[PDB]
Amino acid sequence: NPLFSPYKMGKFNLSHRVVLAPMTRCRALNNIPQAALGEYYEQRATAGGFLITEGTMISPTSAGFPHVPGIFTKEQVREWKKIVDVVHAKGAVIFCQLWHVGRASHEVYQPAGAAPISSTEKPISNRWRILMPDGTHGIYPKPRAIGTYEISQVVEDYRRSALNAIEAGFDGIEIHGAHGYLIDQFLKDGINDRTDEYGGSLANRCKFITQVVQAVVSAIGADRVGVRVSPAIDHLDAMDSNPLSLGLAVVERLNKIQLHSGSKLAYLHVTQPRLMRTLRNAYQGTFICSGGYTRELGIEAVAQGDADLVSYGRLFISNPDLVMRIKLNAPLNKYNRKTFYTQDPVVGYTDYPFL
Ligand SMILES: Cc1cc2nc3c(=O)[nH]c(=O)nc-3n(C[C@H](O)[C@H](O)[C@H](O)COP(=O)(O)O)c2cc1C
Repeated sequence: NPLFSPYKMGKFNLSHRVVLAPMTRCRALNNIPQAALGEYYEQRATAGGFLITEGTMISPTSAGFPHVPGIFTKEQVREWKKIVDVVHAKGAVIFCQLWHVGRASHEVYQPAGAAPISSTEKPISNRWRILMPDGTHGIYPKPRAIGTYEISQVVEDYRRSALNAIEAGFDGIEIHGAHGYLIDQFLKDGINDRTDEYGGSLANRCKFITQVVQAVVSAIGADRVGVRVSPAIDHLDAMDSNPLSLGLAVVERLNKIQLHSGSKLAYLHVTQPRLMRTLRNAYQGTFICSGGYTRELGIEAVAQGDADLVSYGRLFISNPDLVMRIKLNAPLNKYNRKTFYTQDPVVGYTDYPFL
């Protein structure tokens, strides 16, 4: 089974290619990692296995979901250290995903009830609705379009959060550049309506992700940095007129960052809703594919050279031992969407059984 051949993800020797995809679960009450997160990640950790955390706030203005963790305060660092230690005790490698939602927020999630930030002043349309802390769905508000000083300060929030992740003991970080969140609001020509140096051309639209990646690479080293993008996912009104050219432009910038720093990123992670293989073939380094994989599709992805690692989201929610079940070809257990984003520390979180 090619999912069980070892793979060297730069400094990390992985024993198998089954990755835990980043998944927001909303159990980090008041944005503080809780003991329940330790139990959840410990259950899914395996010796030589790679795990990516739920998206994690980089600043007080970065959230658009309830009870998501941050890594911008020292209290959050101290609590994440306890989770990282239990995962490392199982021999697993873990990266923290750094997540800023940009315009995909609401006054209830912002300090002082202020408008969320973005590349643009346009709101997500009412085709989409935001999950509220009480479980209802609300209306995305108009964001405020930030200037270039504020862009540079958001870049600094990613830099400081990456340093905090290393302080908590994470092996590295993943930049969340996918799914219509802040970085994608700069990348996608369906959103970015700027006329300054961060808008118009494809090159200008790629400036923000390039600067985020360069800052975290400078702070923690490229081998501790993964980057996640989704050029073909149009969630939250985040379409591009040419998804493949946008993906190849991002890949080119990643390749240039690596050549200039003299070091390779941990990986490029692309999640989908031929494009995938084209981006993989253009990127000088490790490729993680994601979206709709099953045991057989992940085996095929690695066997046919389409990816080096395969990340699983929903199946890992309900199969804590997904790695072993894939190894044994044991039947997988269903997941319950109703408890994806609830707050209970156990129900639908750590109470899915093992084999
Ligand atoms: C409940 C849930 C939460 C998610 N949260 C995140 C997240 O925090 N960051 C992210 O990049 N993707 C997130 N995703 C997308 C997943 O990482 C993954 O790409 C997606 O579920 C498609 O893969 P799958 O078919 O293996 O589930 C989330 C998906 C789900 C279902």
